[PDB]
Parts: sequence; structure tokens; C-alpha cells
Amino acid sequence: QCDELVHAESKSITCKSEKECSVTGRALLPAVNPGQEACLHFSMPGSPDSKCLKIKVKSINLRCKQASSYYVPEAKARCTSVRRCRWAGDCQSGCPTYFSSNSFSDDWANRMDRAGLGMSGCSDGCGGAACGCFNAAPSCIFWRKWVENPSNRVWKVSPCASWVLAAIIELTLPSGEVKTLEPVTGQATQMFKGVAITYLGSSIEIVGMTRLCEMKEMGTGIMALAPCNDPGHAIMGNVGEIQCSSIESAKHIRSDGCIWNADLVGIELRVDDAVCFSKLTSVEAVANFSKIPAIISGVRFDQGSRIYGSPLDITKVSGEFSVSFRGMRLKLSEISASCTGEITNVSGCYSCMTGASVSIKLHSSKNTTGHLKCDSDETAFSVMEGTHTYRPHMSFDKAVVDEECVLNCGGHSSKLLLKGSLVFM
Amino acid sequence: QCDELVHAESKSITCKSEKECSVTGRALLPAVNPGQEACLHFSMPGSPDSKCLKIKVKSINLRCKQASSYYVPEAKARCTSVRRCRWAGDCQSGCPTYFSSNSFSDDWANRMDRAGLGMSGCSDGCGGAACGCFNAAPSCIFWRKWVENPSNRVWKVSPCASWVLAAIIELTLPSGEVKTLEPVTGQATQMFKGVAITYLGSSIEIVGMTRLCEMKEMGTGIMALAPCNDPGHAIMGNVGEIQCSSIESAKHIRSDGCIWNADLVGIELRVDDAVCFSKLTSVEAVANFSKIPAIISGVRFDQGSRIYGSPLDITKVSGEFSVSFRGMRLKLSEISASCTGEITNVSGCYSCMTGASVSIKLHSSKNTTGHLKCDSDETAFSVMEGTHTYRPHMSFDKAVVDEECVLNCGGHSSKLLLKGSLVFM
Amino acid sequence: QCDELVHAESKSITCKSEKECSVTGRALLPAVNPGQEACLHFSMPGSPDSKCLKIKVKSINLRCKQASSYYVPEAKARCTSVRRCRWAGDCQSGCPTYFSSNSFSDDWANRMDRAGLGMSGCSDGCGGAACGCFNAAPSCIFWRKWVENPSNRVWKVSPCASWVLAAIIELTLPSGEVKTLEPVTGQATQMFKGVAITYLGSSIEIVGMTRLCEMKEMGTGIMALAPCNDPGHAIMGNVGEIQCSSIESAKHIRSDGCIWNADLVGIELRVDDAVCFSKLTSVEAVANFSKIPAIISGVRFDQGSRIYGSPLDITKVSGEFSVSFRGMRLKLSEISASCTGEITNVSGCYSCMTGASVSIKLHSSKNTTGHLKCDSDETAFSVMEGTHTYRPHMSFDKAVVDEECVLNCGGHSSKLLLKGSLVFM
Ligand SMILES: *[C@@H]1O[C@H](CO[C@@H]2O[C@@H](C)[C@@H](O)[C@@H](O)[C@@H]2O)[C@@H](O[C@@H]2O[C@H](CO)[C@@H](O)[C@H](O)[C@H]2NC(C)=O)[C@H](O[C@@H]2O[C@@H](C)[C@@H](O)[C@@H](O)[C@@H]2O)[C@H]1NC(C)=O
Ligand SMILES: *[C@@H]1O[C@H](CO[C@@H]2O[C@@H](C)[C@@H](O)[C@@H](O)[C@@H]2O)[C@@H](O[C@@H]2O[C@H](CO)[C@@H](O)[C@H](O)[C@H]2NC(C)=O)[C@H](O[C@@H]2O[C@@H](C)[C@@H](O)[C@@H](O)[C@@H]2O)[C@H]1NC(C)=O
Ligand SMILES: *[C@@H]1O[C@H](CO[C@@H]2O[C@@H](C)[C@@H](O)[C@@H](O)[C@@H]2O)[C@@H](O[C@@H]2O[C@H](CO)[C@@H](O)[C@H](O)[C@H]2NC(C)=O)[C@H](O[C@@H]2O[C@@H](C)[C@@H](O)[C@@H](O)[C@@H]2O)[C@H]1NC(C)=O
Repeated sequence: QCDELVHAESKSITCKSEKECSVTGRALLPAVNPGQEACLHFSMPGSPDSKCLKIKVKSINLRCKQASSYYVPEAKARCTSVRRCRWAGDCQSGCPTYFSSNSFSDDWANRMDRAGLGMSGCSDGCGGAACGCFNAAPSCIFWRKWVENPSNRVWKVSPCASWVLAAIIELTLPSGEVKTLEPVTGQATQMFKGVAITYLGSSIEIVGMTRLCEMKEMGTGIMALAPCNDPGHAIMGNVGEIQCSSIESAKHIRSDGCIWNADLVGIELRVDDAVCFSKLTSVEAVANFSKIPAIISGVRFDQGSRIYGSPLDITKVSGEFSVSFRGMRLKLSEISASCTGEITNVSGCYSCMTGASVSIKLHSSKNTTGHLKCDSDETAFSVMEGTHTYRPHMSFDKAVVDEECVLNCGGHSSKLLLKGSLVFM
Repeated sequence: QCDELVHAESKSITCKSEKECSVTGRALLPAVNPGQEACLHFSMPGSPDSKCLKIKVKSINLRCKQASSYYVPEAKARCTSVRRCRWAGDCQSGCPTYFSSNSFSDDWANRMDRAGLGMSGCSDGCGGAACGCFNAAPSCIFWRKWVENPSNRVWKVSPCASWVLAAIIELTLPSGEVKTLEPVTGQATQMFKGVAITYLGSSIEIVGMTRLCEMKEMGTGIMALAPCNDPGHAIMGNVGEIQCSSIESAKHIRSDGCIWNADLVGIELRVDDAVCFSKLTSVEAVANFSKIPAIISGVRFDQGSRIYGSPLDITKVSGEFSVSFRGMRLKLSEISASCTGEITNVSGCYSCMTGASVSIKLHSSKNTTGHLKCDSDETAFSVMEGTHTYRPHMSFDKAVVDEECVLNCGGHSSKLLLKGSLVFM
Repeated sequence: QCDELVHAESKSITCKSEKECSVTGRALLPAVNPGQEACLHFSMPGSPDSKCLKIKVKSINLRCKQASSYYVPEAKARCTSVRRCRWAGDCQSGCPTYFSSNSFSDDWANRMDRAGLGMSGCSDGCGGAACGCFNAAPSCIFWRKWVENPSNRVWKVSPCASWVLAAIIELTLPSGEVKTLEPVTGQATQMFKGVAITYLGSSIEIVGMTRLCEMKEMGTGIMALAPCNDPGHAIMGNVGEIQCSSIESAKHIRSDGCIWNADLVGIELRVDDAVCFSKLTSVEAVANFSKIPAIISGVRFDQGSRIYGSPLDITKVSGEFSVSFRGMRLKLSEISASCTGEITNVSGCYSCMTGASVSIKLHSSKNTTGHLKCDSDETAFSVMEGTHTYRPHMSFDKAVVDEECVLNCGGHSSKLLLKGSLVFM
């Protein structure tokens, strides 16, 4: 493959603890993008020459570092009321003073788990013969609005407080052994006689991503990745507008284990009934729409029960290596790529998080990186030797695509035309 | 200009595919801040010496990577009601069972686009002669609260799911040709005989920026950058508390194309009228306050119809280059700057996103970077040769500014005094 | 200490302004993690050899770059009402038209700061003898719901719009002088005869952190770090659901200096009283739970009255240096560490922002970096020579810990067993 990646080569004197000093060769690879691979040939002065040491970055991924978790139900709004004339039942003298948001009337008809999350009260109703009462003073309306979880469906929700880079590299030793591993950052690792490699860290050009949260439906394990509320903040209109501290608490939305804002349910008292209004957000609908694998604005998120993100523009992440070699000379194998191509389609949505699909047929003499810069967006992707079609996603702002793009594949540049039609949503 | 920027210079043997091996000179520039420029002199063994290759970073900017878009109206709250005695009109037997949140009474007086977003209902009202009715049973109050867009003003809102770095570099070839371009990351670009340059990527020291969204007023194109709701989440108190899927849907806030939380409008039924309460957030007021260009906490945001951010502290972003040279010797031109200065003013706000303005008159023998570290904040900016006044922004926490600051300009350090007075908001 | 950190060493020709050209030695340290230290020995051709120049990264921290600030009260909900028969008091002809959300009834009993934030109104009540009135037409209910701050407790809230890296380095000159400083990024600093050092910047592998806000209780100075609302957006369920523009405005929640959503307080009118509902979020409770120092998902936040964050995985931040040396030879002192250890405990919470505590006893021949990779999480920490116990935090997803972990300490790897039990919350 033989990418040009070694950008410094040095000979330093290194000493242990009199003193024991010797010459160390060192080769610095400041920036290696996913898919790229270097080929390093070591020969001792006596020689011949080894097959090369190959150093490839397979991927540099984003791992979710979680905030505290909580559980959410698929909640449904319910309301009930019963009216008692003054001097009847509890209404001996108007609304009884104790009857408050945790109170339950025995006169109630509907589903009343007395342990469920909700809000009760009692209100004045009309009295007199006109409203079916002997006593003309106001009647009592004992009412409750609450939420239940009839489907027993529950999601564990874990906000991603940040994402952390995690590299996977692939090394081919001159013996031919292939090693695929997450390296230990900053620790020189002896690979074979006289040669050690240090992974010096990963870097990313993507700043301040939007807050996303892992969702896992319990007892089905199916995952989603979507916005959610901070733990303990029951803000209406989001996953997490109801939050529970256990699976069972969420299954039955228990008052003692769940929080909410009671305005999620509206109740309208009428003389002889009540009208219920749901302002609830369907958790199920959000998870349906947000299933993994998903492309969200330049990053593909996928599941291993942990979620990781892969930047789609592979030139926006890189890893750095240092190679030391003792008593050996280094030669680099470096070759340019012959690569040409044409766009065969653009299709999809505009002003959408997925971005449109750009279909690009390329022929390439070796594995390399394709770059596509348009006026709306720009991206890069790995290209395989031979002739193949690639479908990177790119973001456009309008239904009509008709613009100049520049394709750069292995240093060869051409001005392609992108034309197509895209939908909203 | 001649900044010290080449921090490694090497001579490696590079080979193609027997084998064809030759010596490649390589120069690594690990970190170049905006405004900085290197000067590289190449001479062949026979010589004289070329004018230099100049490599300057013009800017490293943040480009908005959008989430899905939506449209928002400048919404205004409306309410209406009509009361019908029992046995009159629809109220033949109390509130009719069908009359619900999408129902419209023909008895209504006010603006009723039956396609608009809103919520209807009917409620019991007082009956009898005391409330103007023959029948003593409860009357019916048919009511609706809704939102309209009388100004027809609409903004397209595009949340920025993340920001991505984008570099602009300026190269001066020994021939004197100046090239200003966004380079292709990771691809060696042949510049002139024997010399190629690779841009190895950009890096930024600013972590996890606050969520901002592009706003564009339709039919005026004027832009703003401000917080907003995630698409599909109609959280009250934010741009995006009402969201529409098209311009026309937003112009007339259509029920079929818009979402909201109906608690954005309050209605109070009285016997013979209703009181309307608006809890709406003015979109216009947010966009007014959030016009581009804007400084938001260390980053200047500006328009090209796309928005980009420029870190104001120019030492917090950098680009990395590698230069290869074949059959040539390299010499670096590097000069230090003579530079002194004094603070002439500090004015503005404290505890504000803009930060205060610090006025600094500097004299400098060459283009260089000024650094100002204070106890409250710290920044750096590009400085031009000659005598000029600069106005970097810095953040303070109190109305009274009276503190030690250190000014570093081209390696020369001095302890300046910052004194001034600032306002809240 | 003698870490392997110099990964390039070069000899370039550098020229001033005929021309004055000379040879400059340069040593590049691409990536130095906190706790690591290099030892550089300079000898002039005549020699002996200096004690070394030591270059250590003490810390690379995250500094909060603030949005605009605001003040929040510890708010408490209040309600009052008074009912006047028709033809009595203001109720001469029903609810008076002027009586609206800023109106105050002189008939009111409760705490009425007429300058406080709140919402008034008047509503129809029942008339006639049945409701204590001679006139049978509807009575008037004059009511108000508002918020007060009885404790006078106020927090200044400053959202962190982003976090910026700030490095502290420690240099030991051959003379033995120790210098601890924040370096000036990108400026070559002359250290001693012939030697200068450039700090080339900091880098971090943590992307897009969750929005946090500094909180400072006024008149106590005690700090917290917690989510909050954007300035000017009074979204219910968060710190900042009530926002004030001054300390005094927050102390008494003045209408002219504070904003809110009036649905934070509910009022239910009954015939002869009103029921008050608080939907307020206790600011005090959030600050209590969010006190500094706090570990939030991989970062320890601590106070200097400014807050800074320290990444706990020290291999996820690094600094870069360049050293120039004039007329001298360089030798590197580099030694590997002997280091072994065992896990002695894991205790704490799962699916929590703190993460569990893993207790690790290590013996090490020198200061070095310990790395612990488990299936749930992975971290690294600084290790001191000798035998010591370390307690890095790691995130697990389940109450039962029983998994393979790999410990890497100075290049020595061992597969440890992690077993323990953790709680939710
Ligand atoms: C050339 O690239 C192939 C990989 O293509 C995949 O798509 C690329 C565009 C990019 O996305 C890359 O990340 C992908 O891996 C390599 O072959 C594949 O290697 C994977 C191992 O992960 C293996 O599962 C596939 O079967 C294999 N063949 C395919 C996809 O047709 C080539 O890798 C070399 O050749 C392979 C046969 C194997 O020996 C591998 O270890 C070698 O690196 C790439 N060519 C070269 C010369 O590297
Ligand atoms: C010295 O810097 C000038 C630029 O000043 C601007 O402000 C700086 C403090 C910093 O913000 C920088 O980003 C700005 O560009 C250069 O001159 C300007 O170059 C721009 C090109 O972008 C041009 O539009 C201006 O007319 C020009 N003159 C000004 C602003 O007075 C100097 O650049 C060199 O000289 C120019 C005449 C041009 O030949 C340019 O290509 C050269 O780089 C800077 N001096 C040197 C020696 O580089
Ligand atoms: C070995 O590390 C000691 C520091 O340990 C602390 O914990 C580490 C695991 C890591 O978290 C690190 O950041 C911490 O500083 C050093 O000694 C300490 O140095 C600090 C100065 O910040 C000082 O306050 C302590 O008293 C001191 N001794 C302790 C904690 O026992 C060693 O530093 C060297 O030796 C010191 C005596 C001092 O001369 C210092 O300047 C030296 O660097 C570290 N050893 C070596 C050889 O560097």
C-alpha cells in the first residue's frame, strides 16, 4: 500500500543511567488517517532487507462517556373525576382540607394504582337541583390525572457527557504476523528485534458535538441514540420528561421512583365528567426514529451493547506514531495512486442530519483516499484498488443540486458536476 | 516575515516498487498559528539560492455541520369563546361529545383559520337567569386558543450538530506566485520542481462548545446564530418551541405542518368572555439580539449564506505541514520581532458573552503574535509591523478592572496594568 | 525520571537577514502527557556534560469560557385570592376590565410585594345566597400567584460556553532552577546559554462535553458546577428557570429584573380559597448535589473562584514542545520502569457520572503511567516510584463486576480480574 507517512527520521544518542549510550534511529509519523498504511523497511548494515513493517490505522472512533443513567416508560395519560353533593360522602362541608395531590377517593372508577405517579385534587362543582343536588351550596369534584405504562416497555437512557477517541491499529511485522489492537497511548512497545513502536495519541477536527444519549429498550436490548434530558431534570418535550430510578419503577411509573412535570397531562373538569389532555412525548416514537446504525451529521454511530461513532470524513481524525530502530537502516516504500472517477448519482434529503448520498465510481491502482469538495459540503473516504462505487454522504441546503465539485483521488484532481434532486425530510 | 516554524528536518531514503531508491529531504512544521509564515530557502548543490517558499496559515475556522432544519414563525397568541345556553345551538344536552381539540364552532367571532395550529374545547358555564339563560342547567362554552403569524415572517433554523475545522493557507512560490487555498488534508501536492507540500491537519484547543443554530429569515436572508430546540422537540422557552416543516406551513402556522406545546397559550374562561395569556418567545427578538457578525465567548462568527467561526485567541488553533524536497539543500530564514506596547483602554461589559474590549497600542518591527495574559482571561492576536492599536476581547467577572497583566510580543515580556470600568449587560 | 519523549532530532541551517547562517540543533517532543518528564543532556564539543534540562508537563486543564451570567433565587411559590360579590368592591359589574396580570387588589391578605414577579387576574365565582352573596350574578375572584425568596439566597450562574485547554509545565534547568509556569504557546523562550524552548500547543482526545455552568452562592462564595438554562431562556425544570439581572433583583425576585414562565406556579380557584401548586426546581438542592470538587464523567472539576477541569485519563491530553540548541550536542537519558500491581477493591456506583473506584496497589521503580483497560471502560493515571495504592475511577454498567482487565505499567502487561459490587445512585 505504501503511503507517504514518515515525515521525520532522526538518529539520537540515548543513554541509560558511568553511562551506557548508544544510537537510536527514530521515525515520526505525525498524522495517519484511517485506511492509511506505511511500509518501513529495516536492513542491518550486513543486509539483505526485511519484508516491511506495516503500520495502518484501521479506525479512530468516538466512545460515549456516560452521565448518570435513568429509566423511562412509554407513558399514557389518564384522568378521572367523581362529584359528590355537599353533605354527601367526603363533601360534608366542601372540599375536605386533607384532600391534596397524593389523595385518592374511594369513589373513583378508573385505573387507580395508588402507587402511581400523578396528581389529585378536589375542586368546587355546581350545586343545587340544576346540577342534581339537593343542597344548593357547591358540590365537590374529586379528581386525578396520572400516567401509566400499559405496555410495560422501558428504556434505559444514558446521556453521553462526552465522547472520547479510541484507536484501532493494524500492524504487519516482517514475519508476516498481523496484529490488530487498541494501542497503549504513550508506551513504547517492543515489536521485534531492535524495533519498538509508540502510539502518541489521536486527534479530531470535529468540535462540540450535539448532546446524544444511549437508549436501550429493556428486555429487547435494541438500541437508539437520541437527545434526552439531563438526569433529575424533567423538562417537558424530551425523552426523560419522565425519569425513573429502576426498571420496575418505570414499568408501573411508581410515584416513589419517578419524577415528572405534572403539566404533561391536562385535565378539564366539567359538571359530570372530565376531559383529559396528553402532552406526553412518545419515547417509542423517538427510539424508532433513532435506531442504530445511524448517520448523524458526519458521524456514523454503530453498536459493538455500547455505541461508538466513526467520523465519515476520514481526513478529520488522525493518529500519531513513533518508531524506534536500533542498529538498523530504514528505507521507506512510497508510491502514488493512479485514480479517476465520476459521479453517477446524488439522491436523498436536503437540510437533514443524514445528508444526501453521492454515488461516485472510482478506479484506483491502489488503496488510497478520495476527497470531494463541493460548495455545500466536503468529505473524504477510503478507496480500494480496482473499480468500485462509493456512497459518501454530503449535506446540501436546497432541493436542486447543480454545482461545481472537485474530486481529488491520490493527488489527481478533476472538476465534477453534481446534479440531482432531494426532498425535505 | 520569517517565523521559526520548521522543527524537524530529515533525510530519508524512499523507494518505488528490483527497486528505485533515492534521498528525500523532509521538513516538518508541527504547529502553525493563523498569521504565522515560514520562509524556506532551497538551493541545489550548484546553487545560487531561490527566493523562498513561503507557507502561511491565513485562518483555521469552524464550519457548522447542521442537524435537520425546520421553520419557525413569529407567532402571536389568540383566544376566543362563545357561550350557548343549554338547549340552544350545539348545547342541546350539555357539551357535545364530539367537540374536542380540533373542533370549530360556527358561532365563533374571531380569526379562525380552520387549518391553523391550536386547541379547542368546550366547558360548562353557568346557567339560569343569573347568567342570561332560561334553562338553569349549565351552559356550554365553546372555546379555542391558537397561534397565528400576522407578519408572515419565517426563519429557517438549522441547529449546528458540530463544528468542523477548515483551514485556509497562503503559499508563495519562489517564482512569486501567491496561492490561497483550502488544502487537501493528507495529500502531498507537488508545488514546483522537486518540492511538494502535505497539509497534515488542523487542531484546536477549544472543547465542547455550546449548542448554536443558524437562523435565516426567509425572503430577507438576514442571518443570526442562537440557541434553539432539537428538531421535533417543541420545548417551551426557546426558538423552536413551535416548529414547522415548510415555509408556507410557518407563514400560516398550519396544524398539519407544525408542532408545539399548547401550554404556550393560556385561556381563562369567564362567564361572558375569555382572557388570553401569551407565554410565547419572540423569535424576532432572539434573531435581533443574535445577528451575525457576533462574538460569542472567544469565537467570532461571520457569514461567507453559511456561518463560520474564527477563534479569537489565535494560539488556540494550529495547522501542521510537511515539505519534501528532492536533490536540494534547505536553509531557514528566521528572525525575532522587536515589539513593545501599552494598554490604552478597557471598556465594555463584564460577565457577558462578548467580553470586554482591551485597547492595546503596539509597535512591532515585523508581523508577529501578541499575547496578553491576565488573571481573569488570556488571549493572543496577530500584530502588524509598525505602530497600530488592537482591540482583542477579554472576559472579566466584575465591574472594577484593576489587575496585573503580562504582555508578550515576539518574546518580549512586560507587566502592564489593566484598569477600567465595565457594565452588566 | 527520564521518559522517552524526544521523537525527532535535527540539524538545520538557519539564517538572519548578505546573510548570517548557522547550524541550529532542534529536538521535537510531539506528545507529552501530564506527569511525564524528559531529560536532555547538552555537551559542548569540548565537554564535560551538563546536568540535564528537564521538561515535565504538570497538567493540561480545561478552563471554563463563560457565556453571559445571570442570578437565580431560591424561589418559593405563593398564591392568594379574595372573592367579592357582584356590586361589592371592585366587582361593580363583574371583573373590572383593567384587572390583569400586573394588577393588585387592596383586598388581599397575603405577602404582596407589589414589585415581585408573578401573575394576577380575576375570574368569575359563584353568586347568590348559596355562595354567600345577595346578588345572584357571578362574583369576582381576584387572585395572584407569585414567587418569593424568603431565604434571600442567590447564586450567580455562568454557563460555560466552551472549555479551553491551559497547560502548566515544570522545567528544571541544568543549574537546578525549577520553573513552573503556563508557557506562551508558539513563542521560543530562551532558557539558558544556547538553548530555547517553544511550547507548540495542547491537544485533547475528549470531544463535545455536556453543558455545565458555574454556580456561586453570593455572600458565601461556595461553588457548584451543574447544568443550567441559556441566558434569557426561562425553560422550566432547570437552574435558570427563573433568571434575574442583579443580586438584589434575585434576592426579592423583582418583576422588573427577573424573567420566568408563570406555569412554574399553579393556582386552583375554589369558592372561598385557592390551592397553590409549586412546580419549582430547588436551586439549593442542585448546588448541594453539584459541589466542587466533583468528578463528572472522566474529568475532575476543582476551584482555584474559577473552575478548572482535569482529565482523569492522563493519556487523553498532551502537550508538544520543541527545543533548539546552538553549538551543542544532545544526549537523551531514557529508562524503562519496573512496575507490577494488583487490584485490591472495586467499590461504588454503576451507570453513574462519578464512576466506580478501582483500588490498585502498584510497585514501581520510577514515576511512570499506569494503564487499565477493561471491557466496560479504560483509564490511565500517574504512578509514583515505590509501593502505593491508586484509586482511579472507572465506569461500569451493571451491579456485578466480574471481568477481564489488562494492566499496563511502564510497558509491563498483566491480565487482572475485577470483581466487586456496585449500587445504583
Ligand atoms: C485495501 O482495502 C481493503 C479493505 O476495504 C475495506 O474498505 C475500504 C475502502 C476501507 O473502508 C477499509 O477500512 C476496509 O477494510 C483490504 O481488504 C480487506 O481487509 C479486511 C480486514 O479488515 C477484510 O475483512 C476483507 O476481507 C478484505 N478484503 C476486501 C474488503 O475485499 C485490503 O487489505 C489487504 O488485503 C486483505 C486481503 C488483507 O490481507 C488485509 O490485511 C490487507 O491489509 C487493502 N489492501 C491493502 C494492500 O492493504
Ligand atoms: C502583515 O500583515 C498584513 C495583514 O494584516 C491583517 O491584519 C493582521 C494583523 C492579521 O489579522 C492578518 O490576518 C491580516 O491579513 C499583510 O498585509 C495584508 O494582506 C492582505 C491579504 O489577506 C491584504 O488584503 C491587505 O491589503 C494587506 N495589507 C494591509 C492589511 O495593510 C502583510 O502581508 C504581506 O504584504 C501584503 C502587502 C501582501 O503582499 C501579502 O500577501 C503579504 O503577505 C503582512 N506582512 C508580511 C511581510 O507578510
Ligand atoms: C514523582 O512524583 C511525585 C509527585 O507525585 C504526585 O503524584 C503523582 C502520582 C502525580 O499525580 C504528580 O502529578 C504529583 O505531583 C514528585 O514529588 C512531588 O512533587 C510535588 C511538586 O508538585 C511536591 O508538592 C511533593 O511534595 C512531591 N513529593 C511527594 C508527592 O511525595 C516527584 O518529583 C520530584 O521529587 C520531588 C521531591 C521534587 O523535587 C519534584 O520537583 C521532582 O520532580 C516525582 N519524581 C521525580 C523523579 O520526578
